[PDB]
Amino acid sequence: PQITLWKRPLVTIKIGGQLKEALLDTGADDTVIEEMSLPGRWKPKMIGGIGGFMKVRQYDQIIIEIAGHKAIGTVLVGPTPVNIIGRNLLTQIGATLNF
Amino acid sequence: PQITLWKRPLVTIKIGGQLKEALLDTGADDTVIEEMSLPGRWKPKMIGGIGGFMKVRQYDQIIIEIAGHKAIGTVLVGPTPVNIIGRNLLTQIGATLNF
Ligand SMILES: COc1ccc(S(=O)(=O)N(CC(C)C)C[C@@H](O)[C@H](Cc2ccccc2)NC(=O)O[C@H]2CO[C@H]3O[C@@H]4OCC[C@@H]4[C@H]32)cc1
Ligand SMILES: [Cl-]
Ligand SMILES: [Cl-]
Ligand SMILES: [Cl-]
Ligand SMILES: [Cl-]
Ligand SMILES: [Cl-]
Ligand code: NA
Repeated sequence: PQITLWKRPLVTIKIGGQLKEALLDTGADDTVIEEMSLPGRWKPKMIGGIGGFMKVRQYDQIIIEIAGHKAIGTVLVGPTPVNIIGRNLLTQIGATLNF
Repeated sequence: PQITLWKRPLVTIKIGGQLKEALLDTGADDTVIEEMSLPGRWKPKMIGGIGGFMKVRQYDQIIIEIAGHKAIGTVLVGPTPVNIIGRNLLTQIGATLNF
């Protein structure tokens, strides 16, 4: 698809068997999802943002569908105000910016 | 152009007679620029994201040149860790997300 930006670029994702809404966010290096349970071990990460920093849980090699496209990669979990699909997974679904 | 997302999608902008580097950011409703003077009236605003909120000055009807493409809109000025071109101006240069 070709997604214009008059509204927020929200899509459905599927992660841990669950459907969620998320933003497709070219200004995000990484993918950040609201508190949820994921399998396996996690590693610490601090991320930056507008407002300051946030600690998250880093889970690697997580299966995630984004707008019907399959990705497998790193998901940061924490108390984010919005679920964000960052460049680590936007590249896996073949997304580009065009003008 | 077509801009891939392997790296941050940074472009040169011209604002207030100054050249700056800025991130093309589909996850940002608003354009947010590091502290600078702009002409005309402003009003305070609070904007929110990964780490809470940041206070900014809202300037309306500001012309910008984004990678060669002129647009006009609202610009928020404050201590942003990164200069960000948000959807309010991305729409005006015809930017879309494609996959
Ligand atoms: C109303 O209008 C607004 C309101 C909010 C924002 S925002 O900057 O808070 N943001 C909203 C989004 C969280 C829903 C836009 C994002 O694209 C920011 C834009 C952003 C970039 C850098 C710093 C501050 C903000 N990215 C961001 O927070 O990314 C996080 C996740 O990945 C990491 O990559 C980034 O680069 C490393 C740190 C951040 C980390 C912008 C305009
Ligand atoms: Cl980015
Ligand atoms: Cl990844
Ligand atoms: Cl957005
Ligand atoms: Cl505007
Ligand atoms: Cl359009
Ligand atoms: Na003005």
